Amino acid sequence: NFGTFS
Amino acid sequence: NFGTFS
Amino acid sequence: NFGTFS
Amino acid sequence: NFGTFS
Amino acid sequence: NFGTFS
Amino acid sequence: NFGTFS
Amino acid sequence: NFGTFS
Amino acid sequence: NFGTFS
Amino acid sequence: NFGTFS
Amino acid sequence: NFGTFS
Repeated sequence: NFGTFS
Repeated sequence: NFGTFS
Repeated sequence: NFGTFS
Repeated sequence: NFGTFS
Repeated sequence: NFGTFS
Repeated sequence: NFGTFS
Repeated sequence: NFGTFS
Repeated sequence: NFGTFS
Repeated sequence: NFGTFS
Repeated sequence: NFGTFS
């Protein structure tokens, strides 16, 4: 995927 | 993926 | 803010 | 705000 | 803010 | 991936 | 801020 | 990957 | 800030 | 990888 921002 | 920002 | 992931 | 994921 | 991941 | 900012 | 990863 | 900023 | 990884 | 900034 592209990714995750948390 | 691209990655993760936390 | 917290910020920005791009 | 919290922010922006793009 | 916290910052920016690009 | 590209990586991780924490 | 905390900073920037690019 | 590129790496990790913590 | 903390700083910058590029 | 490129590496790690902590």
